[PDB]
Amino acid sequence: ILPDSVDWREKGCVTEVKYQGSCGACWAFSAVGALEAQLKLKTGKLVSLSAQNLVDCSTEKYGNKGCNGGFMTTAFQYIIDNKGIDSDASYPYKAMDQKCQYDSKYRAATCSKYTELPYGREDVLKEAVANKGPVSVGVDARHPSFFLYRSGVYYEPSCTQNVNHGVLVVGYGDLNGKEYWLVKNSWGHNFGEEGYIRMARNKGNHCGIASFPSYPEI
Ligand SMILES: *[C@H](N)C1(NC(=O)[C@H](CC2(C)CCCC2)N/C(C)=N/S(=O)(=O)c2ccccc2)CCS(=O)(=O)CC1
Repeated sequence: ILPDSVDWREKGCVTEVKYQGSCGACWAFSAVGALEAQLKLKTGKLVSLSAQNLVDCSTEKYGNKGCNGGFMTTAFQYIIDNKGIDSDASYPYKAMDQKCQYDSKYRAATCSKYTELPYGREDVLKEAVANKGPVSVGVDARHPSFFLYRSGVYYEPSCTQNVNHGVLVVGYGDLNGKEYWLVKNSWGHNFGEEGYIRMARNKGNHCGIASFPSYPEI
């Protein structure tokens, strides 16, 4: 049995909403967001981790292209391989590609492994969000309705399972029956519901939200 609703923000495991700007670092923000929750669960400290660190260092060897896109899974592997990731405070976000400047003296977190959930299974995603923590996912955000979203449960008839935008599921619930996934975006606090968007849940893997989910562990 799983809870009917979950919101990790209530558990102090979600940091402030970030603004990626003109740099396509959605994947980096999604990855750090997922790890930030695990760091809190392990150490009791809520610390924003360096998305810039991923943009600058989890590059070609990880199939990533910095401000031109990347993967949350390979970002997690970089953190594992690198034996650490710096704090956002020590390695701030500049919304541009930079030479890798990682330094272990600024290490704020580590990662031991990551898990990729089975394709399109919203029930498995629900269990992971309830029992493991926030989960990194990809969604189809190639529709004007996504950019124009303001509030309520988002549903786009033209959505597909071809995802292109990396975000973070930090909970789930229902708005007057309409089930949804609580998503933390990285487009600033002025987007949607102050940085978040509630997306249709149990509506046939709407916008591919359950297509490629993954979460790290410490
Ligand atoms: C993010 N700001 C940006 N998208 C990505 O970086 C994108 C995120 C995904 C779709 C990767 C897997 C989950 C989230 N990364 C990549 C590499 N996408 S892809 O088109 O090569 C892809 C691979 C596998 C499955 C689906 C798609 C927004 C869109 S962008 O401006 O084109 C690049 C940055």
